[PDB]
Amino acid sequence: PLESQYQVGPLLGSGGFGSVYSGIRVSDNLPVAIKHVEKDRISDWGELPNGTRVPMEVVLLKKVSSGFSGVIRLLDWFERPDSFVLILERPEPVQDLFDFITERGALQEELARSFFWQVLEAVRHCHNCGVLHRDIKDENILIDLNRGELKLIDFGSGALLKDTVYTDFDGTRVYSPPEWIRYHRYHGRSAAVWSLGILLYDMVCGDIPFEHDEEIIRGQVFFRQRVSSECQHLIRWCLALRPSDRPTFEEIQNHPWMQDVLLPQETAEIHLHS
Ligand SMILES: N[C@H]1CC[C@H](Nc2cncc(-c3cccc(/C=C/C(=O)O)c3)n2)CC1
Repeated sequence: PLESQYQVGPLLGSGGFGSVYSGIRVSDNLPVAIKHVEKDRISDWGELPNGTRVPMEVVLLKKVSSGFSGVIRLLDWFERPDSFVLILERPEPVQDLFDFITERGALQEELARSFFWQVLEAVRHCHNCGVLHRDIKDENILIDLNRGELKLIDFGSGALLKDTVYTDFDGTRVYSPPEWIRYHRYHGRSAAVWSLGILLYDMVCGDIPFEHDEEIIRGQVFFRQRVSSECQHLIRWCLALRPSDRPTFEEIQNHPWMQDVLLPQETAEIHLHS
């Protein structure tokens, strides 16, 4: 019934993907996020295992649903005449990573390492469940501030993971790889790695490396902030122009810059004041 189940709070954020509100489950006072998505704006429609038409985003969220805290959990969903309403997990207190970096600037490498590791674990969880996120970026990462735990959100641009070529894309252009800009052709995992390179640069420098198509295509990385040689190496590897020159996930997590990660709780205690 929705109205009798949730008390709607203030708008957390909005866009083409939808409008996300703070909410509370009236049942047990659980903090939730209530995301509204217009039907007219859904491009990718999905198949439920029982044969009901839902947005692909619902398909993908159910597929990644788990006790694993690295990916946002879908709690319920509703269909309305003109929209879908998604009830999502909400950590409290929380801060979106984009806002975190906007406030604090370039992150210390120990913190970036902890954050980047957790994103890698979350993205590996998605792929292992057959889900390609397609919009990995700071804005789509929430920080559980008490626990030091990160959560991937916004599966509205995602697709089922396949090993064949993707010829469609509606994620964030400044995180999209050169093969998409030039050819309108990418493969899931190597494009994901590219976006991860953009993200890591963003963490350690406080902003993204490329603004224009010409820059993405050239792939020349300039460091505006002091960044260790190992981190620079990892970033430049992720941002290899040829998709096949990019590291696998295993290679990223075995990289020397990635050793001795802090646990999330240690991360909270040292860097999040907790
Ligand atoms: N692309 C979106 C735009 C709204 C942004 N705003 C915020 C800010 N603070 C918290 C949240 C939030 C809290 C709980 C769940 C979610 C999930 C959103 C989603 O899956 O789309 C999002 N969302 C998040 C990224």
